[PDB]
Amino acid sequence: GAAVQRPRPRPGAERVLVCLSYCGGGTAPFRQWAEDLPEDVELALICYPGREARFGAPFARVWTELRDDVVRSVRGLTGRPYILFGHSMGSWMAFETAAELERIGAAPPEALVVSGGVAPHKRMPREDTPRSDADMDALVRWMRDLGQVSPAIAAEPELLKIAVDLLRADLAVTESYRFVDGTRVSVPLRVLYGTEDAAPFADVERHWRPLTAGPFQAVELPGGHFYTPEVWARLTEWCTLPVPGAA
Ligand SMILES: [Cl-]
Repeated sequence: GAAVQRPRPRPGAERVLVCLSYCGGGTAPFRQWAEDLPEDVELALICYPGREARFGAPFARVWTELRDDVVRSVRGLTGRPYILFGHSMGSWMAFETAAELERIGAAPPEALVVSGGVAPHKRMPREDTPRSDADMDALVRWMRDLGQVSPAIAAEPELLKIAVDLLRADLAVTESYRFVDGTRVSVPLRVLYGTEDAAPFADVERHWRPLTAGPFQAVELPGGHFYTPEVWARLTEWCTLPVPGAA
């Protein structure tokens, strides 16, 4: 598998927190989490192909291709206890990565933490997520309104064109995903979702619940798709907290 990024390696750690990014996203929004983590947890950031250190690799073109790239990277980590976290599309990717690790016989995560995403079988107004081949302005508007591009980047076409090409690649991958009815994990599952995001929290909580046979907890957090700056900065506290009922 491709190399996992570890901004603060911890050979002493007992467990690994593996983080998966959103559509058009890299490892950047998670790197600050390396400052806050208990020493028994190592931060491992998955970089999807085509961005950041992997800027020179071809984009994945379909969902299972991206999933299997993630699985090949995560599988070597699974000899130690690990937690799978993902945000927005990365929440669906974390769920499918957990399900595939289970299917292939790898050890399961200690917990799966899904953030900022509706349940995958309940895939949202069509106009509120633009198509991979929609007009560029529609893609930039969506990024801006979700907080995924800064004002400084949107102010400069030359930088924006890049961010947009990356988003188009990931939107095409996400459009090819279809949830398979009956897919379920057995691990503890924590759902994080923000009061001011697109879906009502009550629906996010209700529809993720059947996707695990294990312990379940849902936490309504302040703010929108990235919560509030203070909550985002502290989000690993929700990744390392045991799910009530887990071992
Ligand atoms: Cl996304």
